[PDB]
Amino acid sequence: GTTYYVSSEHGSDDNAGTSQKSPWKTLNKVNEIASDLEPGDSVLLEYGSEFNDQWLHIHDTAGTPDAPITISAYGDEAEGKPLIASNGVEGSQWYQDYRANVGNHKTRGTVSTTLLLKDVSYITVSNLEITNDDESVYDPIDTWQWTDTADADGTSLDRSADRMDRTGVAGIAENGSTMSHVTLDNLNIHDVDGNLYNKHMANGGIYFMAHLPKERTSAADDAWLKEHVSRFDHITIRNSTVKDVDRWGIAVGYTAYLNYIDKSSRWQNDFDYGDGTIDDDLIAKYGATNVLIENNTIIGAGGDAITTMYCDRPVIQHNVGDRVSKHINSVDYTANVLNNTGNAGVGYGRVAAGIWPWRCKDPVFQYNEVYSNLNADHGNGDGQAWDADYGDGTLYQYNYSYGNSFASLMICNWKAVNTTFRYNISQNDKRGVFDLPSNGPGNHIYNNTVYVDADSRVLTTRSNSQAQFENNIFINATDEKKTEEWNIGGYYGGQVYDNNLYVNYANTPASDANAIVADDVADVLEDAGSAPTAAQASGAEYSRKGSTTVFDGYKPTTNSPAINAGKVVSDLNDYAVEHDFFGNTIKGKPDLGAVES
Ligand SMILES: CC(=O)N[C@@H]1[C@@H](O[C@@H]2O[C@H](CO)[C@H](O)[C@H](O)[C@H]2O)[C@H](O)[C@@H](CO)O[C@H]1O
Repeated sequence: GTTYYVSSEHGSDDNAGTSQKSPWKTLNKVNEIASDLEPGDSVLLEYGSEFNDQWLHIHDTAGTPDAPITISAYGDEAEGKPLIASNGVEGSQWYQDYRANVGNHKTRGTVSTTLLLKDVSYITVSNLEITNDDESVYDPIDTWQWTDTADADGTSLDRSADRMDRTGVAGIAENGSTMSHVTLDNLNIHDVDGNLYNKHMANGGIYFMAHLPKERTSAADDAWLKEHVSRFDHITIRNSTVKDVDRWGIAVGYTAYLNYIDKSSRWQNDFDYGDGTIDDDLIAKYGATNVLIENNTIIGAGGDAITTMYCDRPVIQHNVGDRVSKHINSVDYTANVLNNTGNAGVGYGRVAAGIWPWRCKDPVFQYNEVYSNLNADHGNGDGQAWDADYGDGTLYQYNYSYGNSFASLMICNWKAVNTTFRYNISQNDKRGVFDLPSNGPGNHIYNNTVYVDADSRVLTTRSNSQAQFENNIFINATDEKKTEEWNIGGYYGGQVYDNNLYVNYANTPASDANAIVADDVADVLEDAGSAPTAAQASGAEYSRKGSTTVFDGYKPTTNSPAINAGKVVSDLNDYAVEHDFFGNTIKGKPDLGAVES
Protein backbone atom coordinates (compact mmCIF):
# COMPACT_ATOMS: atom_id res chain seq x y z
CA GLY A 1 0.00 0.00 0.00
CA THR A 2 0.84 3.77 0.36
CA THR A 3 3.37 5.69 2.60
CA TYR A 4 2.69 9.27 3.84
CA TYR A 5 5.43 11.63 5.17
CA VAL A 6 4.81 14.60 7.55
CA SER A 7 7.59 17.13 8.47
CA SER A 8 6.74 19.82 11.05
CA GLU A 9 9.71 21.99 9.83
CA HIS A 10 10.28 21.07 6.08
CA GLY A 11 6.79 19.97 4.84
CA SER A 12 3.67 21.69 3.37
CA ASP A 13 -0.02 20.56 3.49
CA ASP A 14 -0.11 21.52 -0.27
CA ASN A 15 2.31 18.58 -1.07
CA ALA A 16 1.00 15.08 -2.14
CA GLY A 17 2.65 13.73 1.09
CA THR A 18 3.52 10.42 -0.70
CA SER A 19 7.29 11.16 -0.87
CA GLN A 20 10.04 12.21 1.56
CA LYS A 21 10.82 14.81 -1.21
CA SER A 22 7.34 16.45 -0.78
CA PRO A 23 5.92 15.76 2.73
CA TRP A 24 2.85 17.23 4.56
CA LYS A 25 3.38 19.73 7.46
CA THR A 26 0.46 18.95 9.94
CA LEU A 27 -1.32 15.85 11.30
CA ASN A 28 -4.71 17.21 10.05
CA LYS A 29 -4.00 15.72 6.56
CA VAL A 30 -3.51 12.35 8.41
CA ASN A 31 -6.62 12.89 10.64
CA GLU A 32 -8.69 13.49 7.41
CA ILE A 33 -7.79 10.05 5.83
CA ALA A 34 -7.29 8.17 9.16
CA SER A 35 -10.41 5.93 8.85
CA ASP A 36 -9.61 5.34 5.09
CA LEU A 37 -6.00 4.06 5.78
CA GLU A 38 -5.56 0.55 4.24
CA PRO A 39 -3.50 -2.63 4.80
CA GLY A 40 0.19 -1.81 4.19
CA ASP A 41 -0.34 1.99 4.59
CA SER A 42 2.26 3.87 6.71
CA VAL A 43 2.28 7.40 8.20
CA LEU A 44 5.88 8.51 8.90
CA LEU A 45 6.63 11.62 11.02
CA GLU A 46 10.14 13.13 10.62
CA TYR A 47 12.66 12.91 13.52
CA GLY A 48 12.92 16.44 15.00
CA SER A 49 9.23 17.24 14.21
CA GLU A 50 7.06 18.95 16.87
CA PHE A 51 3.25 18.81 16.23
CA ASN A 52 2.27 21.33 19.04
CA ASP A 53 -1.49 21.76 19.84
CA GLN A 54 -1.99 18.71 17.52
CA TRP A 55 -3.28 15.07 17.90
CA LEU A 56 -3.78 11.80 15.96
CA HIS A 57 -7.30 10.16 16.20
CA ILE A 58 -7.37 6.93 14.09
CA HIS A 59 -10.76 5.07 14.07
CA ASP A 60 -12.72 2.24 12.36
CA THR A 61 -10.03 0.75 10.05
CA ALA A 62 -7.56 -2.20 10.09
CA GLY A 63 -4.44 -3.69 8.54
CA THR A 64 -4.18 -7.44 7.73
CA PRO A 65 -1.83 -10.09 9.24
CA ASP A 66 0.47 -9.64 6.15
CA ALA A 67 -0.03 -5.84 5.52
CA PRO A 68 -0.31 -3.92 8.82
CA ILE A 69 -0.78 -0.12 9.21
CA THR A 70 2.34 1.65 10.63
CA ILE A 71 2.63 5.03 12.43
CA SER A 72 6.41 5.64 12.95
CA ALA A 73 9.30 8.13 12.33
CA TYR A 74 11.61 8.60 9.30
CA GLY A 75 14.82 10.65 8.76
CA ASP A 76 17.79 11.34 11.11
CA GLU A 77 17.17 9.32 14.35
CA ALA A 78 19.62 11.74 16.06
CA GLU A 79 17.14 14.72 15.77
CA GLY A 80 14.93 12.97 18.44
CA LYS A 81 11.58 11.08 18.09
CA PRO A 82 8.83 13.22 16.49
CA LEU A 83 6.78 14.96 19.25
CA ILE A 84 2.93 14.89 19.22
CA ALA A 85 1.81 17.44 21.85
CA SER A 86 -2.02 17.88 22.05
CA ASN A 87 -1.64 20.20 25.17
CA GLY A 88 -5.28 19.41 26.17
CA VAL A 89 -6.69 21.31 23.15
CA GLU A 90 -10.46 21.01 22.55
CA GLY A 91 -9.70 19.43 19.12
CA SER A 92 -8.10 16.41 20.95
CA GLN A 93 -11.27 15.74 23.01
CA TRP A 94 -13.90 12.99 22.56
CA TYR A 95 -16.89 11.56 24.46
CA GLN A 96 -16.17 8.34 26.48
CA ASP A 97 -19.14 6.15 27.48
CA TYR A 98 -18.96 2.49 28.59
CA ARG A 99 -22.78 2.44 27.92
CA ALA A 100 -23.40 0.52 31.18
CA ASN A 101 -22.63 0.75 34.94
CA VAL A 102 -19.02 -0.54 35.33
CA GLY A 103 -18.31 0.26 39.01
CA ASN A 104 -18.78 3.12 41.52
CA HIS A 105 -16.60 5.38 39.27
CA LYS A 106 -16.90 8.23 36.75
CA THR A 107 -17.18 6.15 33.49
CA ARG A 108 -18.78 8.84 31.23
CA GLY A 109 -17.26 12.22 30.17
CA THR A 110 -14.94 14.31 27.99
CA VAL A 111 -11.40 12.93 27.36
CA SER A 112 -8.37 14.70 25.81
CA THR A 113 -6.18 12.10 24.02
CA THR A 114 -3.00 12.85 22.02
CA LEU A 115 -3.09 9.47 20.13
CA LEU A 116 -6.51 7.70 20.05
CA LEU A 117 -6.94 4.22 18.40
CA LYS A 118 -10.74 3.49 18.30
CA ASP A 119 -11.53 0.02 16.81
CA VAL A 120 -8.27 -0.15 14.79
CA SER A 121 -6.69 -3.66 14.31
CA TYR A 122 -3.31 -4.79 12.84
CA ILE A 123 -1.59 -1.42 13.48
CA THR A 124 1.96 -0.76 14.87
CA VAL A 125 2.71 2.68 16.46
CA SER A 126 6.45 3.26 17.23
CA ASN A 127 9.24 5.86 17.72
CA LEU A 128 6.97 8.79 18.81
CA GLU A 129 7.23 11.36 21.65
CA ILE A 130 3.73 11.91 23.13
CA THR A 131 2.74 14.52 25.74
CA ASN A 132 -0.63 15.91 26.93
CA ASP A 133 0.75 18.83 28.96
CA ASP A 134 -1.17 21.44 30.99
CA GLU A 135 1.35 24.34 31.34
CA SER A 136 -0.61 25.22 34.60
CA VAL A 137 0.31 21.82 36.21
CA TYR A 138 3.97 21.31 37.26
CA ASP A 139 4.98 18.47 39.66
CA PRO A 140 7.97 16.71 38.06
CA ILE A 141 9.09 13.37 39.68
CA ASP A 142 12.83 14.22 38.95
CA THR A 143 12.76 16.84 41.83
CA TRP A 144 9.56 15.65 43.69
CA GLN A 145 9.63 15.42 47.53
CA TRP A 146 7.08 15.08 50.38
CA THR A 147 6.00 18.63 51.44
CA ASP A 148 3.66 19.09 54.46
CA THR A 149 1.59 21.74 52.50
CA ALA A 150 0.18 21.74 48.93
CA ASP A 151 2.14 23.34 45.97
CA ALA A 152 5.50 23.99 47.74
CA ASP A 153 8.73 24.89 45.82
CA GLY A 154 6.59 26.27 42.91
CA THR A 155 4.87 22.97 42.14
CA SER A 156 1.21 23.47 41.03
CA LEU A 157 -1.60 20.81 40.97
CA ASP A 158 -5.30 20.95 39.96
CA ARG A 159 -6.93 18.82 42.75
CA SER A 160 -10.49 19.32 41.21
CA ALA A 161 -12.55 16.08 41.30
CA ASP A 162 -14.01 17.23 37.92
CA ARG A 163 -10.62 17.98 36.21
CA MET A 164 -10.98 16.74 32.56
CA ASP A 165 -9.48 13.23 32.01
CA ARG A 166 -6.36 12.98 29.75
CA THR A 167 -4.54 10.06 28.09
CA GLY A 168 -1.28 9.92 26.05
CA VAL A 169 -2.47 6.81 24.12
CA ALA A 170 -6.10 5.53 24.41
CA GLY A 171 -7.08 2.19 22.85
CA ILE A 172 -10.92 2.05 22.73
CA ALA A 173 -13.02 -0.92 21.47
CA GLU A 174 -16.80 -0.04 21.13
CA ASN A 175 -18.03 -1.72 17.83
CA GLY A 176 -18.80 -5.05 19.54
CA SER A 177 -15.87 -6.49 17.49
CA THR A 178 -12.39 -7.74 18.58
CA MET A 179 -9.74 -4.97 18.36
CA SER A 180 -6.60 -7.10 17.72
CA HIS A 181 -2.81 -6.94 16.93
CA VAL A 182 -2.09 -3.40 18.27
CA THR A 183 1.65 -2.81 18.87
CA LEU A 184 3.00 0.24 20.78
CA ASP A 185 6.83 0.18 20.57
CA ASN A 186 9.45 2.69 21.81
CA LEU A 187 7.04 5.55 22.70
CA ASN A 188 8.24 8.32 25.10
CA ILE A 189 4.98 9.34 26.86
CA HIS A 190 5.25 12.07 29.53
CA ASP A 191 3.40 15.07 31.07
CA VAL A 192 -0.14 13.64 30.56
CA ASP A 193 -1.87 15.92 33.15
CA GLY A 194 -5.09 13.92 33.71
CA ASN A 195 -7.57 13.80 36.60
CA LEU A 196 -5.76 12.83 39.85
CA TYR A 197 -8.68 10.63 41.03
CA ASN A 198 -10.40 8.77 38.17
CA LYS A 199 -9.43 5.06 37.79
CA HIS A 200 -11.63 3.99 34.77
CA MET A 201 -11.85 6.98 32.39
CA ALA A 202 -9.03 7.02 29.76
CA ASN A 203 -6.92 8.88 32.34
CA GLY A 204 -3.11 8.39 32.25
CA GLY A 205 -0.09 7.38 30.16
CA ILE A 206 -1.68 4.45 28.23
CA TYR A 207 -5.24 3.11 28.72
CA PHE A 208 -7.10 0.41 26.73
CA MET A 209 -10.83 -0.12 27.68
CA ALA A 210 -13.87 -1.78 25.96
CA HIS A 211 -17.39 -0.21 25.82
CA LEU A 212 -20.78 -1.77 24.94
CA PRO A 213 -21.63 -0.89 21.31
CA LYS A 214 -25.14 0.16 22.56
CA GLU A 215 -26.92 0.59 25.96
CA ARG A 216 -28.35 -2.63 27.55
CA THR A 217 -32.02 -1.89 28.47
CA SER A 218 -32.94 -5.36 29.92
CA ALA A 219 -31.92 -9.08 30.08
CA ALA A 220 -33.62 -9.37 26.63
CA ASP A 221 -30.46 -7.66 25.13
CA ASP A 222 -27.85 -10.19 26.53
CA ALA A 223 -28.38 -12.77 23.68
CA TRP A 224 -27.22 -10.03 21.20
CA LEU A 225 -24.67 -8.31 23.54
CA LYS A 226 -22.94 -11.72 24.25
CA GLU A 227 -22.47 -12.27 20.42
CA HIS A 228 -21.09 -8.72 19.62
CA VAL A 229 -18.38 -8.36 22.37
CA SER A 230 -16.02 -5.31 22.19
CA ARG A 231 -12.73 -6.85 23.38
CA PHE A 232 -8.94 -6.90 22.87
CA ASP A 233 -6.53 -9.57 21.52
CA HIS A 234 -2.75 -9.43 20.83
CA ILE A 235 -2.10 -5.98 22.45
CA THR A 236 1.68 -5.42 22.85
CA ILE A 237 3.25 -2.42 24.64
CA ARG A 238 7.09 -2.60 24.58
CA ASN A 239 10.32 -0.48 24.91
CA SER A 240 8.15 2.55 25.96
CA THR A 241 8.66 5.17 28.73
CA VAL A 242 5.63 6.59 30.66
CA LYS A 243 6.65 9.51 32.92
CA ASP A 244 4.85 12.28 34.92
CA VAL A 245 1.30 11.11 33.95
CA ASP A 246 -1.97 11.24 35.97
CA ARG A 247 -3.48 9.01 37.04
CA TRP A 248 -2.52 5.56 35.65
CA GLY A 249 0.83 4.61 34.09
CA ILE A 250 -0.29 1.71 31.84
CA ALA A 251 -3.82 0.20 32.20
CA VAL A 252 -5.12 -2.51 29.77
CA GLY A 253 -8.51 -4.22 29.69
CA TYR A 254 -11.25 -2.46 31.80
CA THR A 255 -14.48 -3.52 30.04
CA ALA A 256 -18.29 -3.03 30.20
CA TYR A 257 -18.38 -6.89 29.81
CA LEU A 258 -17.14 -7.15 33.45
CA ASN A 259 -20.94 -7.36 34.06
CA TYR A 260 -20.77 -10.92 32.56
CA ILE A 261 -17.32 -11.85 34.04
CA ASP A 262 -18.33 -10.41 37.53
CA LYS A 263 -21.93 -11.77 37.12
CA SER A 264 -24.04 -8.60 37.73
CA SER A 265 -27.80 -9.25 38.32
CA ARG A 266 -29.26 -5.70 38.02
CA TRP A 267 -26.22 -4.04 36.19
CA GLN A 268 -26.40 -1.46 39.07
CA ASN A 269 -22.74 -1.90 40.28
CA ASP A 270 -23.91 -5.11 42.13
CA PHE A 271 -21.44 -8.03 41.60
CA ASP A 272 -20.96 -11.74 42.54
CA TYR A 273 -17.25 -12.85 42.40
CA GLY A 274 -18.14 -16.45 43.56
CA ASP A 275 -15.17 -18.16 45.39
CA GLY A 276 -12.67 -15.82 43.49
CA THR A 277 -12.19 -18.50 40.76
CA ILE A 278 -12.57 -17.16 37.18
CA ASP A 279 -13.65 -19.65 34.48
CA ASP A 280 -11.36 -19.89 31.40
CA ASP A 281 -14.31 -19.66 28.87
CA LEU A 282 -15.62 -16.48 30.56
CA ILE A 283 -12.39 -14.43 30.68
CA ALA A 284 -11.53 -15.62 27.06
CA LYS A 285 -15.00 -14.64 25.65
CA TYR A 286 -15.63 -11.27 27.44
CA GLY A 287 -12.04 -10.17 28.39
CA ALA A 288 -8.63 -9.57 26.75
CA THR A 289 -6.34 -12.30 25.22
CA ASN A 290 -2.57 -12.31 24.33
CA VAL A 291 -1.85 -9.02 26.22
CA LEU A 292 1.97 -8.61 26.38
CA ILE A 293 3.54 -5.70 28.38
CA GLU A 294 7.38 -5.84 28.31
CA ASN A 295 10.57 -3.68 28.51
CA ASN A 296 8.64 -0.51 29.57
CA THR A 297 9.65 2.11 32.23
CA ILE A 298 7.06 3.89 34.49
CA ILE A 299 8.37 6.90 36.47
CA GLY A 300 6.19 9.20 38.62
CA ALA A 301 2.72 7.96 37.65
CA GLY A 302 0.15 9.77 39.91
CA GLY A 303 -1.14 6.28 40.85
CA ASP A 304 -0.33 2.69 39.80
CA ALA A 305 2.51 1.86 37.34
CA ILE A 306 1.03 -1.07 35.28
CA THR A 307 -2.34 -2.90 35.77
CA THR A 308 -3.88 -5.66 33.58
CA MET A 309 -7.70 -5.74 34.01
CA TYR A 310 -10.04 -8.58 32.89
CA CYS A 311 -7.08 -10.12 30.91
CA ASP A 312 -6.73 -13.86 30.16
CA ARG A 313 -3.13 -15.07 30.92
CA PRO A 314 -1.43 -11.70 30.17
CA VAL A 315 2.42 -11.56 30.30
CA ILE A 316 4.06 -8.55 32.06
CA GLN A 317 7.90 -8.91 31.95
CA HIS A 318 11.23 -7.00 32.01
CA ASN A 319 9.41 -3.73 33.01
CA VAL A 320 10.61 -1.13 35.59
CA GLY A 321 8.32 0.81 38.02
CA ASP A 322 10.01 3.85 39.62
CA ARG A 323 8.53 6.17 42.34
CA VAL A 324 4.79 5.79 41.42
CA SER A 325 1.80 6.80 43.73
CA LYS A 326 3.11 10.42 43.59
CA HIS A 327 -0.41 11.89 43.91
CA ILE A 328 -1.91 9.15 46.21
CA ASN A 329 -1.45 11.21 49.40
CA SER A 330 -3.47 13.39 51.92
CA VAL A 331 -2.09 16.73 50.52
CA ASP A 332 -2.73 15.99 46.74
CA TYR A 333 -5.79 13.60 46.86
CA THR A 334 -8.07 16.05 48.74
CA ALA A 335 -11.35 16.31 46.73
CA ASN A 336 -14.54 14.22 47.01
CA VAL A 337 -14.18 11.80 44.07
CA LEU A 338 -16.93 11.75 41.37
CA ASN A 339 -19.12 8.82 40.38
CA ASN A 340 -21.66 9.26 37.50
CA THR A 341 -24.42 10.35 40.00
CA GLY A 342 -22.70 12.36 42.81
CA ASN A 343 -19.79 11.38 45.08
CA ALA A 344 -17.85 8.15 45.81
CA GLY A 345 -16.27 10.02 48.80
CA VAL A 346 -13.16 11.76 50.17
CA GLY A 347 -10.13 9.37 50.07
CA TYR A 348 -12.03 7.04 47.62
CA GLY A 349 -9.32 5.18 45.64
CA ARG A 350 -6.46 6.79 47.66
CA VAL A 351 -4.53 3.50 47.16
CA ALA A 352 -1.98 2.31 44.51
CA ALA A 353 0.46 -0.64 44.09
CA GLY A 354 3.21 -1.00 41.45
CA ILE A 355 2.66 -3.64 38.73
CA TRP A 356 -0.38 -5.92 39.27
CA PRO A 357 -3.60 -7.57 37.95
CA TRP A 358 -7.35 -6.75 38.44
CA ARG A 359 -9.70 -9.75 37.89
CA CYS A 360 -7.21 -11.52 35.54
CA LYS A 361 -6.79 -15.32 35.10
CA ASP A 362 -3.22 -16.75 35.55
CA PRO A 363 -1.39 -13.48 34.70
CA VAL A 364 2.48 -13.86 34.64
CA PHE A 365 4.57 -11.02 36.25
CA GLN A 366 8.30 -11.98 35.74
CA TYR A 367 11.72 -10.18 35.47
CA ASN A 368 10.22 -6.78 36.65
CA GLU A 369 11.90 -4.28 39.06
CA VAL A 370 9.86 -1.84 41.26
CA TYR A 371 11.63 0.94 43.27
CA SER A 372 10.14 3.11 46.07
CA ASN A 373 6.34 3.09 45.44
CA LEU A 374 5.42 6.34 47.31
CA ASN A 375 3.34 7.74 50.15
CA ALA A 376 2.22 4.78 52.42
CA ASP A 377 3.10 7.08 55.44
CA HIS A 378 1.22 10.06 53.82
CA GLY A 379 -2.28 8.62 52.90
CA ASN A 380 -1.50 5.83 50.35
CA GLY A 381 -3.43 2.81 51.79
CA ASP A 382 -1.26 0.37 49.70
CA GLY A 383 2.33 1.27 48.55
CA GLN A 384 3.38 -2.34 47.63
CA ALA A 385 5.48 -3.27 44.53
CA TRP A 386 3.20 -6.28 43.80
CA ASP A 387 -0.56 -6.76 44.38
CA ALA A 388 -2.15 -10.18 43.71
CA ASP A 389 -5.54 -8.42 43.84
CA TYR A 390 -9.08 -9.75 43.13
CA GLY A 391 -8.36 -12.50 40.57
CA ASP A 392 -7.26 -16.14 40.19
CA GLY A 393 -3.78 -17.63 39.59
CA THR A 394 -1.45 -14.60 39.70
CA LEU A 395 2.21 -15.73 39.25
CA TYR A 396 4.94 -13.36 40.51
CA GLN A 397 8.41 -14.85 39.76
CA TYR A 398 12.00 -13.59 39.21
CA ASN A 399 11.09 -9.96 40.32
CA TYR A 400 13.17 -7.38 42.36
CA SER A 401 11.43 -4.95 44.75
CA TYR A 402 13.44 -2.17 46.54
CA GLY A 403 12.43 0.42 49.10
CA ASN A 404 8.60 0.36 48.66
CA SER A 405 6.65 2.47 51.28
CA PHE A 406 4.56 -0.61 52.38
CA ALA A 407 5.75 -4.19 51.74
CA SER A 408 6.77 -6.19 48.59
CA LEU A 409 3.57 -8.22 47.94
CA MET A 410 -0.09 -7.63 48.83
CA ILE A 411 -2.72 -10.35 48.35
CA CYS A 412 -5.91 -8.17 48.55
CA ASN A 413 -9.03 -9.40 50.41
CA TRP A 414 -11.51 -12.32 50.09
CA LYS A 415 -11.52 -12.83 46.25
CA ALA A 416 -7.69 -12.81 45.78
CA VAL A 417 -7.02 -16.57 45.27
CA ASN A 418 -4.39 -19.06 43.94
CA THR A 419 -1.27 -16.80 44.00
CA THR A 420 2.29 -18.05 43.39
CA PHE A 421 5.06 -15.71 44.63
CA ARG A 422 8.44 -17.41 43.92
CA TYR A 423 12.14 -16.66 43.05
CA ASN A 424 11.72 -12.94 43.91
CA ILE A 425 14.19 -10.69 45.86
CA SER A 426 12.72 -8.08 48.30
CA GLN A 427 15.30 -5.56 49.69
CA ASN A 428 14.50 -2.68 52.11
CA ASP A 429 10.69 -2.98 51.53
CA LYS A 430 9.21 -0.94 54.45
CA ARG A 431 6.58 -1.69 57.18
CA GLY A 432 6.39 -5.42 56.12
CA VAL A 433 7.37 -7.69 53.16
CA PHE A 434 4.18 -9.85 52.83
CA ASP A 435 0.78 -8.06 53.09
CA LEU A 436 -2.01 -10.63 53.76
CA PRO A 437 -5.18 -8.51 54.40
CA SER A 438 -8.15 -10.97 54.53
CA ASN A 439 -6.94 -12.72 51.32
CA GLY A 440 -8.54 -15.85 49.83
CA PRO A 441 -6.73 -19.25 49.94
CA GLY A 442 -4.41 -21.18 47.54
CA ASN A 443 -1.42 -18.80 48.00
CA HIS A 444 2.08 -20.34 47.70
CA ILE A 445 5.16 -18.20 48.65
CA TYR A 446 8.47 -19.99 48.02
CA ASN A 447 12.17 -19.67 47.05
CA ASN A 448 12.15 -15.91 47.73
CA THR A 449 15.07 -14.07 49.42
CA VAL A 450 13.81 -11.20 51.63
CA TYR A 451 16.19 -8.64 53.26
CA VAL A 452 14.30 -7.09 56.23
CA ASP A 453 15.77 -3.76 57.55
CA ALA A 454 14.87 -2.04 60.87
CA ASP A 455 12.00 -0.03 59.20
CA SER A 456 10.20 -3.29 58.16
CA ARG A 457 9.27 -6.80 59.33
CA VAL A 458 8.22 -10.11 57.70
CA LEU A 459 4.36 -9.58 57.84
CA THR A 460 2.44 -6.23 57.73
CA THR A 461 0.82 -5.80 61.21
CA ARG A 462 -2.63 -5.98 59.37
CA SER A 463 -1.78 -9.45 57.92
CA ASN A 464 -4.31 -12.12 59.04
CA SER A 465 -4.79 -14.75 56.24
CA GLN A 466 -3.44 -17.75 54.28
CA ALA A 467 0.09 -18.25 52.87
CA GLN A 468 2.12 -21.48 52.44
CA PHE A 469 5.78 -20.27 53.05
CA GLU A 470 8.47 -22.76 51.79
CA ASN A 471 12.24 -22.57 50.92
CA ASN A 472 12.36 -18.79 51.64
CA ILE A 473 15.44 -17.03 53.07
CA PHE A 474 14.22 -14.51 55.73
CA ILE A 475 17.08 -12.10 56.65
CA ASN A 476 16.82 -10.01 59.86
CA ALA A 477 19.07 -7.13 58.62
CA THR A 478 19.46 -5.46 62.10
CA ASP A 479 22.33 -5.33 64.72
CA GLU A 480 20.59 -7.82 67.23
CA LYS A 481 18.63 -11.14 66.90
CA LYS A 482 14.92 -10.23 66.43
CA THR A 483 11.98 -12.20 67.93
CA GLU A 484 9.69 -11.90 64.80
CA GLU A 485 5.86 -12.20 64.87
CA TRP A 486 5.82 -15.14 62.36
CA ASN A 487 2.01 -15.57 62.69
CA ILE A 488 -0.91 -13.06 62.79
CA GLY A 489 -4.55 -14.28 62.38
CA GLY A 490 -6.15 -17.52 61.15
CA TYR A 491 -8.26 -16.88 57.99
CA TYR A 492 -8.03 -20.16 55.94
CA GLY A 493 -5.45 -21.59 58.45
CA GLY A 494 -3.29 -18.42 58.55
CA GLN A 495 0.46 -18.50 57.75
CA VAL A 496 1.96 -22.03 57.43
CA TYR A 497 5.79 -22.32 57.19
CA ASP A 498 7.95 -25.34 56.16
CA ASN A 499 11.68 -25.69 55.33
CA ASN A 500 12.67 -21.96 55.24
CA LEU A 501 16.00 -20.31 56.22
CA TYR A 502 15.83 -17.90 59.23
CA VAL A 503 18.96 -15.63 59.34
CA ASN A 504 19.84 -13.68 62.54
CA TYR A 505 16.41 -14.26 64.23
CA ALA A 506 15.94 -15.30 67.92
CA ASN A 507 12.92 -17.57 67.08
CA THR A 508 11.36 -19.62 64.21
CA PRO A 509 7.65 -20.04 63.29
CA ALA A 510 5.82 -22.67 65.45
CA SER A 511 4.61 -24.56 62.28
CA ASP A 512 8.13 -25.04 60.75
CA ALA A 513 9.24 -28.57 61.77
CA ASN A 514 12.05 -28.27 59.11
CA ALA A 515 13.62 -24.80 59.90
CA ILE A 516 17.27 -24.04 58.90
CA VAL A 517 18.74 -21.44 61.33
CA ALA A 518 21.89 -19.33 60.66
CA ASP A 519 23.26 -16.52 62.91
CA ASP A 520 25.33 -14.68 60.24
CA VAL A 521 24.06 -13.84 56.67
CA ALA A 522 27.75 -13.70 55.49
CA ASP A 523 27.95 -17.54 56.02
CA VAL A 524 24.81 -17.87 53.72
CA LEU A 525 24.97 -15.22 50.88
CA GLU A 526 27.97 -13.48 49.19
CA ASP A 527 26.66 -9.94 50.07
CA ALA A 528 22.99 -9.62 51.19
CA GLY A 529 21.34 -6.15 50.82
CA SER A 530 23.83 -4.97 48.12
CA ALA A 531 21.49 -4.84 45.08
CA PRO A 532 20.45 -1.38 43.78
CA THR A 533 18.41 1.37 45.37
CA ALA A 534 17.10 3.06 42.15
CA ALA A 535 16.42 2.18 38.47
CA GLN A 536 19.34 2.21 35.97
CA ALA A 537 19.85 5.73 34.39
CA SER A 538 18.58 4.33 31.01
CA GLY A 539 15.28 3.06 32.61
CA ALA A 540 16.12 -0.53 31.48
CA GLU A 541 16.14 -3.46 33.92
CA TYR A 542 19.71 -4.09 35.13
CA SER A 543 21.43 -6.97 33.24
CA ARG A 544 21.25 -10.51 34.75
CA LYS A 545 23.83 -12.01 32.27
CA GLY A 546 27.66 -12.21 32.60
CA SER A 547 30.08 -13.15 35.44
CA THR A 548 29.19 -9.88 37.27
CA THR A 549 25.68 -8.45 38.06
CA VAL A 550 24.30 -5.98 40.67
CA PHE A 551 22.32 -8.96 42.16
CA ASP A 552 25.46 -11.19 42.77
CA GLY A 553 25.18 -10.53 46.56
CA TYR A 554 22.11 -12.81 46.70
CA LYS A 555 24.28 -15.74 45.36
CA PRO A 556 24.68 -18.44 48.07
CA THR A 557 28.30 -18.86 49.24
CA THR A 558 30.03 -22.16 48.12
CA ASN A 559 29.31 -24.01 51.49
CA SER A 560 26.07 -21.99 52.25
CA PRO A 561 23.47 -23.87 54.33
CA ALA A 562 21.05 -22.69 51.55
CA ILE A 563 22.72 -25.14 49.08
CA ASN A 564 20.46 -28.12 48.15
CA ALA A 565 18.52 -27.46 51.43
CA GLY A 566 15.04 -26.65 49.96
CA LYS A 567 12.16 -29.19 49.83
CA VAL A 568 11.01 -30.09 46.29
CA VAL A 569 8.01 -27.74 45.83
CA SER A 570 4.67 -29.03 44.49
CA ASP A 571 3.29 -25.64 43.26
CA LEU A 572 -0.33 -25.30 44.59
CA ASN A 573 -1.31 -23.47 41.30
CA ASP A 574 0.14 -25.86 38.61
CA TYR A 575 3.18 -23.62 37.93
CA ALA A 576 6.15 -25.94 37.21
CA VAL A 577 9.49 -24.99 38.88
CA GLU A 578 11.96 -24.39 36.03
CA HIS A 579 14.75 -21.89 36.96
CA ASP A 580 15.84 -19.26 39.52
CA PHE A 581 15.99 -15.40 39.53
CA PHE A 582 18.91 -15.48 36.96
CA GLY A 583 17.55 -18.23 34.62
CA ASN A 584 19.83 -20.95 36.21
CA THR A 585 17.94 -24.33 35.99
CA ILE A 586 16.92 -25.87 39.36
CA LYS A 587 19.10 -29.05 39.69
CA GLY A 588 18.06 -31.65 42.29
CA LYS A 589 16.81 -30.50 45.71
CA PRO A 590 16.48 -26.70 45.19
CA ASP A 591 18.80 -24.21 46.97
CA LEU A 592 16.95 -22.19 49.67
CA GLY A 593 15.92 -18.69 48.43
CA ALA A 594 15.79 -17.05 44.99
CA VAL A 595 19.29 -18.03 43.60
CA GLU A 596 20.70 -21.45 42.46
CA SER A 597 24.58 -21.15 42.77
C1 LIG B 1 -9.88 -5.72 46.54
C2 LIG B 1 -9.52 -4.27 46.53
O1 LIG B 1 -10.28 -3.47 47.02
N1 LIG B 1 -8.34 -3.96 45.96
C3 LIG B 1 -7.81 -2.58 45.79
C4 LIG B 1 -8.01 -2.12 44.33
O2 LIG B 1 -9.36 -1.59 44.22
C5 LIG B 1 -10.14 -1.88 43.01
O3 LIG B 1 -9.51 -1.65 41.69
C6 LIG B 1 -10.36 -1.80 40.54
C7 LIG B 1 -9.74 -1.29 39.27
O4 LIG B 1 -9.11 -2.32 38.56
C8 LIG B 1 -11.66 -1.02 40.66
O5 LIG B 1 -11.31 0.40 40.67
C9 LIG B 1 -12.39 -1.50 41.93
O6 LIG B 1 -13.71 -0.97 42.03
C10 LIG B 1 -11.51 -1.14 43.14
O7 LIG B 1 -12.23 -1.46 44.34
C11 LIG B 1 -7.02 -1.01 43.96
O8 LIG B 1 -7.13 -0.73 42.56
C12 LIG B 1 -5.55 -1.30 44.25
C13 LIG B 1 -4.65 -0.07 43.96
O9 LIG B 1 -5.28 1.02 43.15
O10 LIG B 1 -5.36 -1.72 45.60
C14 LIG B 1 -6.36 -2.47 46.34
O11 LIG B 1 -6.45 -1.87 47.65
